Amino acid sequence: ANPCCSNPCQNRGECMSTGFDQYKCDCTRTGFYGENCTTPEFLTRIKLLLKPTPNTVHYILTHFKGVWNIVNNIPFLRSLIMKYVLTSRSYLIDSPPTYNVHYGYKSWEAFSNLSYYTRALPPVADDCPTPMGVKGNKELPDSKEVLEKVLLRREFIPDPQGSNMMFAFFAQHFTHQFFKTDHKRGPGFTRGLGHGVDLNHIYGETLDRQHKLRLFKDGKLKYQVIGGEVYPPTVKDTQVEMIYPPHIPENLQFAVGQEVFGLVPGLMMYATIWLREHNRVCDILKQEHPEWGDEQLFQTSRLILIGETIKIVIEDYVQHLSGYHFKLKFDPELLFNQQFQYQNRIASEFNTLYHWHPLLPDTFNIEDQEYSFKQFLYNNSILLEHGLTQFVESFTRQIAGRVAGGRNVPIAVQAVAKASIDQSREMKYQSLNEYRKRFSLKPYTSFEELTGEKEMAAELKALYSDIDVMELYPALLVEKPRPDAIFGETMVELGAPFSLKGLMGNPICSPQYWKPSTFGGEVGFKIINTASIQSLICNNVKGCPFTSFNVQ
Amino acid sequence: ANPCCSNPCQNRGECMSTGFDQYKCDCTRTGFYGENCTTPEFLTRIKLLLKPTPNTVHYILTHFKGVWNIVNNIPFLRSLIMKYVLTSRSYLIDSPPTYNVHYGYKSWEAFSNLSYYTRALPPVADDCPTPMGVKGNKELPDSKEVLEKVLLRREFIPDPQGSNMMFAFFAQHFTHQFFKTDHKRGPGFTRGLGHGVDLNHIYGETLDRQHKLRLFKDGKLKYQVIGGEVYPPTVKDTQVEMIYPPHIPENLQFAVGQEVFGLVPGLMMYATIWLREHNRVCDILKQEHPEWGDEQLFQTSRLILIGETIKIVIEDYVQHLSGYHFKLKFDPELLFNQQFQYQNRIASEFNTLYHWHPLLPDTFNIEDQEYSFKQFLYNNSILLEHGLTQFVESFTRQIAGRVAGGRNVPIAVQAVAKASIDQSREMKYQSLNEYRKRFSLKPYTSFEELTGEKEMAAELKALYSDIDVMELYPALLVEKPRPDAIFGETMVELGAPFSLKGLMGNPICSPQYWKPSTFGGEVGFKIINTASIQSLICNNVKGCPFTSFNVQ
Ligand code: COH
Ligand code: COH
Ligand SMILES: *[C@@H]1O[C@H](CO)[C@@H](O[C@@H]2O[C@H](CO)[C@@H](O)[C@H](O)[C@H]2NC(C)=O)[C@H](O)[C@H]1NC(C)=O
Ligand SMILES: *[C@@H]1O[C@H](CO)[C@@H](O[C@@H]2O[C@H](CO)[C@@H](O)[C@H](O)[C@H]2NC(C)=O)[C@H](O)[C@H]1NC(C)=O
Ligand SMILES: CCCCC/C=C\[C@H](C)/C=C\C/C=C\C/C=C\CCCC(=O)O
Ligand SMILES: CCCCC/C=C\[C@H](C)/C=C\C/C=C\C/C=C\CCCC(=O)O
Ligand SMILES: CCCCCCCCO[C@@H]1O[C@H](CO)[C@@H](O)[C@H](O)[C@H]1O
Ligand SMILES: *[C@@H]1O[C@H](CO)[C@@H](O)[C@H](O)[C@H]1NC(C)=O
Ligand SMILES: *[C@@H]1O[C@H](CO)[C@@H](O)[C@H](O)[C@H]1NC(C)=O
Ligand SMILES: *[C@@H]1O[C@H](CO)[C@@H](O)[C@H](O)[C@H]1NC(C)=O
Ligand SMILES: *[C@@H]1O[C@H](CO)[C@@H](O)[C@H](O)[C@H]1NC(C)=O
Repeated sequence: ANPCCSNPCQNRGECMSTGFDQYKCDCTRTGFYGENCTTPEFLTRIKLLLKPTPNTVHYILTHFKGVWNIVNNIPFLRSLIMKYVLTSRSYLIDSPPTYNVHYGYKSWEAFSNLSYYTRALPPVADDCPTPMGVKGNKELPDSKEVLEKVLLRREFIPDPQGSNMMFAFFAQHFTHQFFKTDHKRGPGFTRGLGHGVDLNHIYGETLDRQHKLRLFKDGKLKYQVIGGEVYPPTVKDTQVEMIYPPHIPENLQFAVGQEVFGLVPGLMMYATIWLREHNRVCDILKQEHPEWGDEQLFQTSRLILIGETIKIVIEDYVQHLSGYHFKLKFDPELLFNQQFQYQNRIASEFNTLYHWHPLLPDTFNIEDQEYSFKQFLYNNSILLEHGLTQFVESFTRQIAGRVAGGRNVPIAVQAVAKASIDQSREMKYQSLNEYRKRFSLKPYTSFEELTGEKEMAAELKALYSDIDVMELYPALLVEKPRPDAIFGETMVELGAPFSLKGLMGNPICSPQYWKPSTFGGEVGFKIINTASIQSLICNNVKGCPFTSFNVQ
Repeated sequence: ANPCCSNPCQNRGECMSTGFDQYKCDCTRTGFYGENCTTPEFLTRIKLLLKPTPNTVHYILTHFKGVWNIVNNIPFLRSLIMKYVLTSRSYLIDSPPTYNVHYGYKSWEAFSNLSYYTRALPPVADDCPTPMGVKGNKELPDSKEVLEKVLLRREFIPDPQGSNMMFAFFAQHFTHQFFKTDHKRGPGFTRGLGHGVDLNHIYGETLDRQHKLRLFKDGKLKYQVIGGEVYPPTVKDTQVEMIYPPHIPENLQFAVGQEVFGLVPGLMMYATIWLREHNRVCDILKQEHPEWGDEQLFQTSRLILIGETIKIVIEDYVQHLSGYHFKLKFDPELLFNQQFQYQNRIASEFNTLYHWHPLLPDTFNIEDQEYSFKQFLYNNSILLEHGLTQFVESFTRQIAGRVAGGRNVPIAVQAVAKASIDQSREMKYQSLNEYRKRFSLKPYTSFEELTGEKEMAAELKALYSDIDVMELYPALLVEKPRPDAIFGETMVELGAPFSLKGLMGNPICSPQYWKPSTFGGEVGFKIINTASIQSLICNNVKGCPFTSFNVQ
């Protein structure tokens, strides 16, 4: 019945019903006017004609390597370009946040209730005739059918950008601090009330959990020593609740900030590294400040590790994923004379697009062994048997799977892929092409334009009939990749703005935080400003093994 | 022992210990350098030479009435000046917030824990030799002596700006949505987790309380009709928890958003008016949108009432308090091309300065009756006896007390004034002159300069010895007022930046919220942009009695 069901308002105009059979578009500050906000103002037509497409820009950033290495060696210029990268992404995210799974109009409940993931696009109204609004059939195609025909892996498809398992598990570990779906409430709800990079996955979401994980001496976290090596403490020692199957022995129930990180030894590898890093920064700070107590050493270390994480995520992780020859830079000062909101609300669509399970290999290869999924899950004895050094060496060599390009979801996690489809529908997501328009991308005009091939496209066409009815999540995994890239256009163009806010939106990047005294002085500040994935491993893993996010 | 105990860093430099008996000042972006950040950069010397004092600017704003009358009638000019008013206040508030009662250094706990009031100045460290740091005696003077000698009212001193009881109860009602101290935790903690103007004092702080207050028809709040007049519902009917003495009959236990508003009929008067306003706006919205459900009608009305509140607070309330001839303007668009953070954290010092109890008369005069405090408190039968119209007419006629200038705290609330003092100390507030420097005011050099007189000054000198040991709260109430004004310099220069962030920092003032469709279209938008204390009364009180925040 809802007259806004067909999504009539274009260019981020807002639709409002004005009766049972009429609507009105609010074109305020869109740059467009007219009934559906499709008539561009004069300056808008200029800006449209000038603005290059994301595929054009991507080409430039990934070619002319000779030029980029000149640019990278000129501080002033590199800073200027990075400033552009930061601000060109800015306009896409609503901050303060707006919609969520229950609210397709702005409300105080949607703004104030932090238990919701927010929504970049409002949900399709309950009384719309079709799942996408008015287009398509009364029901979407069978999710198991979509999954089997175009998502499940046949042969393992390796990532051509060379992403390795250090990368894959870093992605899983890093993102699971702000993707923490509260399944008791439903898929549109989160337990990550900090809505960003607060490192609750190391320190715990609550004060009570944090205090159970702390040593309360020298700012440090509790730990145990097994075979001369530092690991996290146990559940028995801390009374911290963790998720473990009943057959796991008490001595192998490791306690960390995030309750699910006992799921896979890969997560536990990173939890151990970051635990070691915290206590390392504690030693440095105590050295610098013998007059400091446990509480301040702890708090200042946590601020520094938040810094290191953002540093590493931008200059190593995102740097690898982007494929750019331009060297990204973590530098909060670049936004100080710009308009920017130092806040963030985690979007449901950010969670959804980040289900990068094709990354996972068919086996996990550590030293000379090849563990199946079944052997790998919930088995930290693997970590104890081989050690961190061997883990890093092995995972740095093992190639991860390609995410875009279709048919590369391992069958071991087919239930997760199927739920991504089912839960996206349950949360009433708009169509793929609605999300492309929301992020300034041209809508795809056929399934072949979407995939770049003919077989999966034909299968998708038999299932969905209309390209305007194609769904966001499956589309992301079948999209035509950029040339020799891990991702297609949609993943990058949706992911970048969400990411930007999560990283630069952190309070430590704001002017009142970004100064040496926040971090215990110039020594603490320098730990943030020199962090890299390589120094993280080198300082905290015996033998200082070489590491990287790509295979060699 | 802490080397930062003497507050050595000037001009908002941050102090950090570097050993047991050494410190370092972080002068980053202060405009100053050198050991205590007192050596001004070149651009700083210039801005210093140009920037006029607050007493000078205030003179200009409260004189040249003829000139202001020209300016007020030139839309472009009036807008431009309000823009400066808004932005000249910005640089004073930390946003994202920094300190709180437990953290004198920046930390994730202080940033993230919303149960704290934030702090404009860090607390004095526990191990400082004196309450103010290093100056003064081992203990501050007896709070009872300070209270009795310079705060307690002898004769009622009327406010020369003509503030009335409509103003006083509006102040109490409005501020008590974000000053809501959690006494179970301590004075530095709040129950107002929204930290601003969310109208939880009407709608309830929690969802469960909100649902108990709602009718779930037509977006409306529950109400009762007594003698043909609309009042809040009862505790018996709603199961909403309220604070009442045991002797209060069930028919008189009104249930409203804020649990303490049964305290005085003055608060209940405003609770009734806003209840009436919410349901009135529901009627208007239902007319515009017959297709809307209860939930959207409720949520949109709440957003509109948030809008009206901020409008009335700026253009009537702050307009009256300021004494300015320039006509202030509520217009979010004025900040859209400015750097500004749409967020707020309620400061402890803001709470402290807003204890405006000298406002209160010795008796409350309604029609021909005169109620004592004992007769007035927790007595809603007074509201029923006289009705809202008579309340408005009476409170519009009765003069309120002057707040600065000393000796005008009503004795009936002396226990509250003594607690303001004792709790400021318990929260380890820094000295008056420290807070003055923090807000770019010149420190006082004697008690006579503070008071502008000789008697109270001599009393204060015998108590405190050193002006640098004078405390913030008592100073506010004994301070020399502006000429025929209600407040002294310190009250205004501290209150304005806090107030600014609370009002303009609201999400509905952000670009993505500030458009007609947020408020149900142009009709809802207009309700916000035409609101006034007079229209609030006229739309909701029988007879449309004249009202004002000043006596006529
Ligand atoms: C960063 C990419 C990434 C990787 C490498 C990854 C690696 C793996 C992995 C191999 C070690 C296995 C067996 C799984 C299995 C799961 N993943 Co991921 N996942 C990943 C991205 C996600 C995201 C994003 C979610 C949603 C998390 C949420 O909402 O809480 C996720 C959720 C899941 C869930 C459901 C969450 C729940 O119900 O609590 C299962 C099961 N998984 N994942
Ligand atoms: C203009 C401001 C204003 C007015 C008119 C006002 C009018 C009155 C009034 C007149 C009938 C009476 C009997 C009181 C009595 C009190 N006020 Co005020 N108060 C006011 C500003 C405040 C502020 C600010 C606080 C602190 C509130 C908090 O933190 O909860 C306050 C707190 C109190 C408290 C302590 C609350 C507690 O301990 O939980 C009492 C008692 N009172 N107040
Ligand atoms: C945020 O929103 C959720 C969803 O409405 C609230 O959860 C509901 O809470 C009520 C009681 O307040 C329960 O009866 C419902 O069963 C809950 N629903 C779900 C889906 O969990 C939640 O309480 C809100 N949080 C806050 C702080 O207001
Ligand atoms: C915000 O800070 C307060 C003060 O530290 C926390 O309250 C304490 O919580 C501990 C552990 O839960 C209790 O044992 C104490 O009794 C509490 N103290 C006080 C003074 O209330 C509060 O839990 C924090 N909030 C969050 C979300 O972490
Ligand atoms: C300041 C630099 C950050 C801004 C990034 C903006 C643009 C970058 C360059 C370009 C491409 C990003 C690649 C993938 C998007 C998905 C997920 C991102 C993962 C990252 C995450 O999880 O946050
Ligand atoms: C956009 C306009 C708002 C900015 C105000 C900034 C400056 C105004 C003009 C000048 C003087 C304000 C007067 C008193 C300060 C105390 C309390 C204020 C009570 C108000 C409150 O409680 O918030
Ligand atoms: C792990 C694969 C499970 C497939 C079971 C369902 C069959 C539908 O998948 C079919 O299989 C082939 C895949 O190579 C493709 O050629 C067909 O296009 C596809 O329709
Ligand atoms: C856009 O406007 C045209 C006429 O201005 C109208 O026919 C059309 O239906 C509108 N769009 C949608 C999706 O309804
Ligand atoms: C757990 O890992 C060990 C290697 O340390 C392996 O021998 C064992 O089979 C694994 N357990 C399961 C149930 O797969
Ligand atoms: C300020 O610096 C001066 C020297 O510039 C020094 O003598 C003094 O001790 C410092 N201030 C304080 C409060 O110590
Ligand atoms: C309450 O107010 C009424 C006036 O309506 C008055 O008669 C009564 O005495 C008051 N009660 C108390 C306890 O003061």
